[PDB]
Amino acid sequence: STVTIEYFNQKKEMTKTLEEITRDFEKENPKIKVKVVNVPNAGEVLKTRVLAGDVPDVVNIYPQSIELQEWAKAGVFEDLSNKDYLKRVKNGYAEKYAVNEKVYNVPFTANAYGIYYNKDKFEELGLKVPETWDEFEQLVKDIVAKGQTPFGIAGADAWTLNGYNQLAFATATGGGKEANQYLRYSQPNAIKLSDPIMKDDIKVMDILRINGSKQKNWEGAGYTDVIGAFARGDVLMTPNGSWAITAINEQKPNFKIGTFMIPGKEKGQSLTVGAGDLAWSISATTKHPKEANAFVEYMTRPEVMQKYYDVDGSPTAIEGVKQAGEDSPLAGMTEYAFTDRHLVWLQQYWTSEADFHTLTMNYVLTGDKQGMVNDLNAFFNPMKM
Ligand SMILES: OC[C@H]1O[C@H](OC[C@H]2O[C@H](O[C@]3(CO)O[C@H](CO)[C@@H](O)[C@@H]3O)[C@H](O)[C@@H](O)[C@@H]2O)[C@H](O)[C@@H](O)[C@H]1O
Ligand SMILES: [Cl-]
Repeated sequence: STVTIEYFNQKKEMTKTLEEITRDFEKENPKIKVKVVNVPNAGEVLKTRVLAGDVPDVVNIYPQSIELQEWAKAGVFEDLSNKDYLKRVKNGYAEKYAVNEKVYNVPFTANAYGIYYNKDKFEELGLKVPETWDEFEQLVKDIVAKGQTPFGIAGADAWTLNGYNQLAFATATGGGKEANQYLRYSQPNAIKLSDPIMKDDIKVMDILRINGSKQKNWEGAGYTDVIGAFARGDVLMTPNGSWAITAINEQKPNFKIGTFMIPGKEKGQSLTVGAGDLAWSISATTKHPKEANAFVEYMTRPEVMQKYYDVDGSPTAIEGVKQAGEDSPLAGMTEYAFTDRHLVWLQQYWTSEADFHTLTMNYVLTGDKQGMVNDLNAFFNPMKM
């Protein structure tokens, strides 16, 4: 009378560690087994299963998503508000994604977005982390003229740049609420190529188009390709999120990594963006409800969470977990974690995000401003009614 449950993982960089933590939990609960299910196109495979009443027992679902918000409200996930382990979460970080004042997702860690950069290279080239858009332009051009490739872009994998272009409007208007007031809660067809906002977005994106700025053959490079380039010193920087660090450390790079926040028009305006990263919610219809809380309770134990945080490094929201000094790789992208400088993903209030990813990458692969401005309105007009 052993009972198997599914945990529906969407965090791929971290599968080998999550499988280990799972074996340690099956070893201490010898009457429980746990399927770790990592599928392709998880976002969608999960959307199918949920409409079809087949929700996996524990699900890794990102807590700012519409899907979560909708499904929470339609009773698909258990109310966790009045669980004990939930007390081990801090920064009122469960309640930052409450739905009708009820918590439905334990957000263990929270991700962030920024540029990764080779510290050793930058040292060798007399170059410094940038603090204005202008300095950042001039950075990229200074690397080109010193014979090296500034950026590794994953031109097949449009999502890697979602956080970038968000941060572009974000720093461009003052923050998240303001960006969405520009893009989303404005009139239909509002977004024009002439808006000063729109002109800054394009200034910030255009940094990724500076002549000589991307690696040979980037247009078909994926995540892992770019991760390999950065790791080898083939490229000096890559815009991406805290989740990549694990994959970057795997390839055993021969230089110390830094990160930085994408900057504003002026000094001190920089931002990062992100939300719960390792974040779990429990089926309201799981056949085995007690086992599912046992898995989740386990993940909150600070000595278990340390095993995970030691491989992944995204900053964590659980009590008792030694965080790293400011000499960490992620030190500069996650400095401001859990402050009013860590915006929640803009797509919180959107109906989807694929078409945003796409139009971002398309601009970097085409350079077409009116086309991108048009594409922005084509994406947001369905939402404004
Ligand atoms: O960056 C856009 C993405 O950021 C947030 O997701 C965190 C998540 O990002 C990556 O995961 C994948 C890899 O493609 O992206 C989609 C989610 O849009 C997932 O189906 C897929 O696993 C990293 O691979 C993960 O390590 C990390 O957890 C945000 O939650 C997403 O909505 C989206 O904005
Ligand atoms: Cl989507």
